[PDB]
Amino acid sequence: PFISLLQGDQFLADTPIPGSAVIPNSGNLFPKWADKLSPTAVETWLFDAMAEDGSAAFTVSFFRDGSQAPASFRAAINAAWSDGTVWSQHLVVPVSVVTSDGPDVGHGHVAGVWRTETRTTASFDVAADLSTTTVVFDAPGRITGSLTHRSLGYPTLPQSDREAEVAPGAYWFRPIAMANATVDLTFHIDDKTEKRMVLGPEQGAFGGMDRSWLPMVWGKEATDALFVRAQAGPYVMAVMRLVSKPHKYYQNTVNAALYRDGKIVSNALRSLPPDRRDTAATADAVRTEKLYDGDGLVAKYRDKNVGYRLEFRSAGPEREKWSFDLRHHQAWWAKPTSRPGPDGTGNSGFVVEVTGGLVGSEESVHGWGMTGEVELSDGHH
Repeated sequence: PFISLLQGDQFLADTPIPGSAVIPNSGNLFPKWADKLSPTAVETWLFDAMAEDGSAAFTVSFFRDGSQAPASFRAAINAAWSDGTVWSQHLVVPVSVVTSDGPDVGHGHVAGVWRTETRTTASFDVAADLSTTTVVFDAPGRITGSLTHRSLGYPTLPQSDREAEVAPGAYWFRPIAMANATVDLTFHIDDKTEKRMVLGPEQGAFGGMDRSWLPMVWGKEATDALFVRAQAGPYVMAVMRLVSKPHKYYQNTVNAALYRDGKIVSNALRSLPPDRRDTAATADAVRTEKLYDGDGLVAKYRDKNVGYRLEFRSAGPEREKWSFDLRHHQAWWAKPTSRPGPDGTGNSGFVVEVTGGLVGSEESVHGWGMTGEVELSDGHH
């Protein structure tokens, strides 16, 4: 059984060593820095869930971040309730181990455990099938309980290095694009008060599993990082969009997908200038545009946006375009990503209300989703 075990005080490499290669048609769930972690790399395993009506939302990211050494191993957790409660905490642990069962390192049952050797355990499990996941928390006085996914089998796996990229040589994609989700969690509201979050298997709760690794930290490559997961009528959409630093001229990159009743209708690996709204389509693409007009909570940091517009394009024969407005409905989290002031930037999570549909039609669907809206400084020239 393949094992990547990082612990103690010597897990970090001395130089930024390379990570192992993209495996085509695989979840790529085994760590790319298996034995020694590069000091500028970060690996991410993301699992999330939300109510189909936006009444609850949950996300956890399991991190191995070399640049945060010694505190490199983190389970970052955010939760939101319809009544206004929000809950955000990092579980920082000294041990992160990931195993993969089977002869094929790109196609085996995977288990991750972020843990102590107070007491903290946070773990995930993914079927070799990618058919199911289980996430379990055991952190007394903070969070306990589980999340599970049952995959709906949407097409999603990258067939090449290019399809796995979210930017050149940086990777973010979705080994499970869409899943029936359950949660059964208990949170300690430290304001000993407990709060429950329960989403059962027949309530239409949904979520996905996202996988990322970057040889270089985002703080030095991006000025903008947008995450989206949303569902509206037949449509399911998921986005990770990057806008680079000025030294690369605000390169616009994305790894995104739009589905209609489970069929992928835009394999969007091209991110368009936000002020275009034309009909050109030499490839599937998505346009992400900050919205400032109309309904929605106003974000607090660099950009005072009330939401985002997502316009998907298909290069298929019918040349369809879909447009959705994702408007800030509930402020989930909000954290500075720089010192305050005129150049100040932030990291904001929202539950969003979703409207829109097929352009040129009478379609007007309605739904719910989440966004993670990250801003980073423009840097020194």
